[PDB]
Amino acid sequence: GPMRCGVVPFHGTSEVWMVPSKESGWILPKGGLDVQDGGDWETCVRREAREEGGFTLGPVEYLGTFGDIVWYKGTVTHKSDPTDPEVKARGPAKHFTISDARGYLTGYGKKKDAMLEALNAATRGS
Repeated sequence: GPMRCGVVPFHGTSEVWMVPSKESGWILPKGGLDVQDGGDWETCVRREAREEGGFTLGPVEYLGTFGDIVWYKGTVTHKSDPTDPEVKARGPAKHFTISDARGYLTGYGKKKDAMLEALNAATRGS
């Protein structure tokens, strides 16, 4: 089964938080399961958001499994500076309009296609 999770972390109603990529761009938080998660997807999602962005989230919703990563969305209810020195060295998270965020996830192939699919699932109309 999938061994990684990720999150679409919203800033208010209309923007999405992103964290710096390794090519001077922007990505969504995602990562592998940790033993502390106990195999629980929601726990992994919340831990990833906390570790990569300093994000605390409200209720989360499952979006789907894209690129062998389990994706949720949630709205950020608290933001703090990340404590991991390696995360801090990448630099501050930022929030962007949904359109800008979609652009920042577009065209990167396997590096971000699942992130893009998660963003689109999170913002799909009904």
